[PDB]
Amino acid sequence: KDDGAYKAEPAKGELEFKNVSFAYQGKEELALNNISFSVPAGKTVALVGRSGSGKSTIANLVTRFYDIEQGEILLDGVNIQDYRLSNLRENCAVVSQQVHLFNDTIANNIAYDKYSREEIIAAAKAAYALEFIEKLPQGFDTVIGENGASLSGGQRQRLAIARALLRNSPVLILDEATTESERAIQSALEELKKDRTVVVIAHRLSTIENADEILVIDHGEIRERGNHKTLLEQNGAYKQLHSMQFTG
Amino acid sequence: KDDGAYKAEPAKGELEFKNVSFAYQGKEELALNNISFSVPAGKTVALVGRSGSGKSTIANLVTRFYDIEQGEILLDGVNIQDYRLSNLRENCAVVSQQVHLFNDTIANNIAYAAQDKYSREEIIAAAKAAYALEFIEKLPQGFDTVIGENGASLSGGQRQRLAIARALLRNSPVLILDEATTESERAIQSALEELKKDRTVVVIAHRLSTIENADEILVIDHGEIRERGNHKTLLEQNGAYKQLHSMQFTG
Ligand SMILES: [Cl-]
Repeated sequence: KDDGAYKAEPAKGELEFKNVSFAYQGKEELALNNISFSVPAGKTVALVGRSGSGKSTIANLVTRFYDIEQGEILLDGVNIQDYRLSNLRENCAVVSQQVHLFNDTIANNIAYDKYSREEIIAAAKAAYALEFIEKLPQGFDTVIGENGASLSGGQRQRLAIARALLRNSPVLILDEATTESERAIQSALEELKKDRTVVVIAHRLSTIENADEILVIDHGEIRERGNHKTLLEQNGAYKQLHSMQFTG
Repeated sequence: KDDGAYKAEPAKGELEFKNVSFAYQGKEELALNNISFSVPAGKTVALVGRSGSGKSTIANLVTRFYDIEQGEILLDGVNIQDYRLSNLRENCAVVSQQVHLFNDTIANNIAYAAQDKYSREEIIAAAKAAYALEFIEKLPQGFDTVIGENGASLSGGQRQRLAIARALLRNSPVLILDEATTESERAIQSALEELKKDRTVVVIAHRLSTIENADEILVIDHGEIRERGNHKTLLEQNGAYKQLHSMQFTG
């Protein structure tokens, strides 16, 4: 599995899927069928589509959660399978509700290459988490409880963003859920998304409407491609999903 | 990190903490202070206590989420650090507040579990024992149903039972169960009673049914074990357990 010996320190962040097909183990039918798209370094691409579309499979493949046998996924023009897995994962950070927190200090949860307290604070500030952390009796040295359940969900999402900002990965995979601090998160995500390549499993209207490109995934294929304005003009699948607020 | 060359295939499941102390990196204060307890193979031990107690740190240490430098944690009398990490993790399964699910079939999500491959028949047996068979078989594609949104297509009760099925399939001799402080709550309680049979169980506990049926309860308070017993012996003491129990383990 971890056969690759090549590394990018850091990668510029250019992504490309070229003729990618994928089927789950034990299934003949394809989950993804001849997927091709390119994301220039520093751009944001929102994957939208109904549940079951395969949009999440596309995102999962970027970090080799599973490998393909047909087509290629390239990072800076090199097949992702050719990179040392640890380096691929260092270059491509994931943010999802599945962010693992654990009993330890807030600082250590953010730091989970060593970073200084200064660097950790800067990451929390950019993530709109500094204000709630510093008001706490012990600040960054506060020990979280119940492996993260002591914090609110909005607080947990911002720690996940801080953790991502600290690593400063050139590629970000953001999985949006279909919040009391929602405004703060949107600003935090706008900071996280700046100067890096972002692939979003998207549900927020603000994320989608501001993406450089939107790919509408439908039964394992790309049905429509454009941005919010060009896709609305088409009066097709994007426009309909948008009307229903990406709740499909 | 993964310096150990020893393996148990499988371990019997005897656990022991002997004089264990632990502090988070960069902290002077101890998170756990001179923790000592034994769990004979096949017994269930419930760790109870208020948020911040360190009960979850105890559970996290069993699978080497972090390592100690004072005292020892032993599996079948061998320090956990001496086992190949992959084998320690094969012997000690975790049912976490949040189990990692992903776009793929229900069967592949259940099988994600162990090192060796399992048959469809073995996967079905695991789902049955976990009270997940009925909801999976009523579905249009049954076990071949592809979950969506990396698990969000399923209900939370359904996701917990898949985590239990996943644990039953690997049949690990040690189970670490983290209870959250449900529409299919009854089904889960029976599923957990199946999962807890014939294996060593360490529970970060909140359910009254789990706690009242544990072989031993350890009340953790500010990084120390304050009380030890079972539901009946601890109630007799009219102390910390009784008070926590009176508030339904919501602390
Ligand atoms: Cl420092």
